[PDB]
Amino acid sequence: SKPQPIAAANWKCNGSQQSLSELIDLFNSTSINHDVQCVVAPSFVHLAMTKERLSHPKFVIAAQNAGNADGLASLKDFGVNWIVLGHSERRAYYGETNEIVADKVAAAVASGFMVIACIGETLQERESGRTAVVVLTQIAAIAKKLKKADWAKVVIAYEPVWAIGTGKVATPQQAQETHALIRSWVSSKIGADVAGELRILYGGSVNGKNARTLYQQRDVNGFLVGGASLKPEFVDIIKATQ
Amino acid sequence: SKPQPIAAANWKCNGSQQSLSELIDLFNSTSINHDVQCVVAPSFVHLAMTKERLSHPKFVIAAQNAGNADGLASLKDFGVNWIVLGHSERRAYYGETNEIVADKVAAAVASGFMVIACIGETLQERESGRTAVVVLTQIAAIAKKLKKADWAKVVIAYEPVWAIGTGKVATPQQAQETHALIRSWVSSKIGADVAGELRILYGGSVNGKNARTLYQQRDVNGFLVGGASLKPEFVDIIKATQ
Repeated sequence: SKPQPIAAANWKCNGSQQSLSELIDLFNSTSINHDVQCVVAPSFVHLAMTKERLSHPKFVIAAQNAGNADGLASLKDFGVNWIVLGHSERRAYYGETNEIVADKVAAAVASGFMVIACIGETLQERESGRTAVVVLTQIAAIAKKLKKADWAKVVIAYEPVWAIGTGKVATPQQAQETHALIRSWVSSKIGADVAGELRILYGGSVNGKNARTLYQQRDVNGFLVGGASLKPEFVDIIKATQ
Repeated sequence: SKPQPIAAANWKCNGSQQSLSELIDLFNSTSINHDVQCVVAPSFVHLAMTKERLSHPKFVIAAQNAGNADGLASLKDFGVNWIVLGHSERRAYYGETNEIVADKVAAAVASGFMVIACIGETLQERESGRTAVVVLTQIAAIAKKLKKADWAKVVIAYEPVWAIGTGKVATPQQAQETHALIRSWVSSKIGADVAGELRILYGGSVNGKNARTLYQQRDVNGFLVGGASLKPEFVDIIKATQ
């Protein structure tokens, strides 16, 4: 039995609102049957436009990387209930510590948010066989700052850095493994009820072609999609969560 | 008479040790005629590697988005003396306020760093005529937190968001128009001495072919290069700063 899957979109383009607007209408006209929570995280400056225009009942809006208490509070007052934290990338590029993202997860949860925490290893780490370590260490740090009930507001996205906008995607087995690994750790550290209920999304070069197969994996509960979420094929990715 | 130009390189590719290593060898062996300060901002994860292989006397290492008192101290002990603050992108994508980037610039400068502060408007702001008000508001906010002597540690990069990784470079006159506003503002509010010494760099889809004509503009002092800094043409960009 799987928990509700999630199909999350990461928006970034910097040359219109024309395309976003048309995608939003495409999403607003799409028919979705199965139980799935879709999420669209546009740029901060497109948040207002997106909120008003996006009307599909199975889509919600998420903010990204609100590095501040006042940032969290104003987003929540504005009607935003989701936030995505791009830790894998920020750890690799700027040296953001696991403790700092753990603190931000705890802060976001306490502020009323549903938090999608992006954890993952570098190419060099995956190279030397450290996916296991690196990934569980980030999850361990997060657990240290979360109460058991906090996990109902948390979603884990396994987004390995080497998969992010490179065209390289983890295989349905190579993702199931690190996912199964996360769930078992959570099970034995926090509880079986929390571990089973926990959505563990896969992110990194996902597209309409691979979505179907990755989702068939027992411990994959949806996707975090960047480049492919700016295209009509996202509709396919959603459909693939059944 | 233009102050010393800067050619700044921002690295972010993942599967890169060999590729980066090749570039460094390439840079190390390059002969650079004129007076130019070259800067390389690798991802945190390749800091030590770059610091061990780069040796050209006209090159320094920079950290990107160092956001922590504890993290500057680390950087400072590791021998890194330059930092680049990607504010234009964080403002657009995450809502980062002008006040927060001003606090960071002041923090970095108080700690002995040279700071490249990246300011710029969004596509929407550019299409609606708001570039001037938006850019000038960003520089004024940063100024408020600086003493006159601190400007020696400051470098401004005009980095319009709609030009970052989109291929849409600003025209020579577009960049000169905004650089001129910036410099006019500083000369009037701070001093003509400070304004004439200030390096105002342009960033956004800079490459080997468009660099030359950009640097010919009176108030352009150099470049911030993303995707073209990973390629051999970065050499061309450097040569164009004369």
